[PDB]
Amino acid sequence: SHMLDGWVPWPESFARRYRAAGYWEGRPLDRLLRERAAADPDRIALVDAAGDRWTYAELDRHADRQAAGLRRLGIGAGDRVVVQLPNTDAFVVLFFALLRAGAVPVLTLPAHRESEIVHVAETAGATAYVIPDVLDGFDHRALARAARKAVPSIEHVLVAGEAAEFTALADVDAAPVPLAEPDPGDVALLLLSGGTTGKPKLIPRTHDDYTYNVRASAEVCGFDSDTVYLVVLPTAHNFALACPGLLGTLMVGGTVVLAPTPSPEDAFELIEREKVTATAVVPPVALLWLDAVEWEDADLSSLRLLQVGGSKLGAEPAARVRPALGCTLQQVFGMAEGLLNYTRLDDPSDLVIQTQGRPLSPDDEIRVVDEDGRDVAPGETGELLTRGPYTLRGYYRAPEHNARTFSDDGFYRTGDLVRVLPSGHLVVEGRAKDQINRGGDKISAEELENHIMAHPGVHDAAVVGMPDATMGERTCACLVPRAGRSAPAQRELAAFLTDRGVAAYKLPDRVEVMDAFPRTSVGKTDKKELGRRIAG
Ligand SMILES: Nc1ncnc2c1ncn2[C@@H]1O[C@H](COP(=O)(O)O)[C@@H](O)[C@H]1O
Ligand SMILES: O=C(O)c1ccccc1O
Repeated sequence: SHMLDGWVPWPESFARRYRAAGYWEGRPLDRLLRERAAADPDRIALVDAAGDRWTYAELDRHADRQAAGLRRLGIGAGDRVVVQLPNTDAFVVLFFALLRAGAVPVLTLPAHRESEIVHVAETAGATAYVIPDVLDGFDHRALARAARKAVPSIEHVLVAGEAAEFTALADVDAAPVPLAEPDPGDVALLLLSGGTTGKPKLIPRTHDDYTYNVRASAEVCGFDSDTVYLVVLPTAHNFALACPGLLGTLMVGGTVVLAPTPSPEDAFELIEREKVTATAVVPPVALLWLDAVEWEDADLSSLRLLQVGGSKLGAEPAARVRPALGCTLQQVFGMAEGLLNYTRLDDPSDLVIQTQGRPLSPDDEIRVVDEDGRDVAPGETGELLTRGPYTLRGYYRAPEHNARTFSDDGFYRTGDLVRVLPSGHLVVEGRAKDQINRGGDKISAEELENHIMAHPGVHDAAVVGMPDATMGERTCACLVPRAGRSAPAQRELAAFLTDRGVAAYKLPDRVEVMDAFPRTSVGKTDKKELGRRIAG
């Protein structure tokens, strides 16, 4: 019996093995804060960008008070709550408050707009939505009004800021009350993945598997009480939340420092001010920092570990991390779906430079298969399939996609092309899935194509990635105009998509108009050949 329907538990035989091996320790996710605050109440747990500071005991207490306030609003056992918050202390307190109230956080990113927010709120049956007031020039309260009109289940809107007609998140506060613990085998939170289909996909992560994700990651990355971790990616990004991220920092009793942006202006100042020892970035930010040290005078000497993931960091900039930034590079090839690959901190520099790591868990199982589904010869390139103690067995409430995406024996088809080396380290070679990786941001081609085809000048759309030296990939929208109509150019299409509620990282970089798309002999649109026609 599980508190949530719509997800796919592990087979009992696997669950027994993972419990027996010590992976699944049977503790709710919120206990990592409860346990740390009991052992080290007066250690500094959290610093925000302004320099305000909270101890473990203060964070634990505030989470209890906000959990009690949430229950007063009717937000509790099993309710899904969409969270869209910046890198501020509000998110950290609310994350644990929701867990302790029994609610299931549905984590979205500040960039997400009406299309993504409405879909995930509709899918999850969310009863509440948590937003800032204004962030990076955008009034999320307007977006909350749109989401409520489209999703009747949303009863409460909690605002980190000026609440307007809604509820101020700060007022969600009450005297702590005894709350029952959740079953550790139940879903603790839902993550978002760009995915490959027409709608974003939600990833259920259980208390046991996410705690293991956090704990094992902290071990591999040498996180402990003298770690000062800078949250540069969004707090809701799996990489910065749990790999080991802020949760791993709190679990071991280090200090979490929240960066408001990844710019050197903000990040370098915080690294010097707070003596940051570890952080995690995507390659475009790594390149920016590697450049910026040549004209910034910040003292970054405290930095010991720079994790780089989300897309493949090239060997040439990888080699520059130690000379330029004075720290150890760790390549991380991970996914919200589960499987994490890490270079080890004392790997030879050759493997840190040239590979994307090896799996976190001894019981991470990996297969590399050809087009016919057969295992490749050792060292050959094929598609990575994986199964393990923190990799999902299905997306949330997506049975049709699950039937296509997981093999019969439960292997998740990642859509990544990889080689496995004799040491077990992986090299990322490309992608099989129809999803563009734009500076770390994942763009489902099918979803974007459906949005674009809603434009009155478009009959058909095919979204193709184009290589980019610093972004990895950019997005080209190939358009067949509607009969007797002119297709839009890039700027009009961008405006149409933004008004439609499409996140800004999905706006096509380039538009190419054409009377027809190349097709295979099936005949699906041949995006291999579209890439060539784009290039001439
Ligand atoms: N170090 C890395 N190198 C290459 N690709 C990566 C890396 N880290 C993450 N990814 C990509 O990000 C995907 C996971 O993100 P998502 O599908 O949004 O959960 C992987 O399947 C890869 O395509
Ligand atoms: O989703 C990702 O891109 C990712 C990258 C590195 C580590 C964990 C992750 O979820």
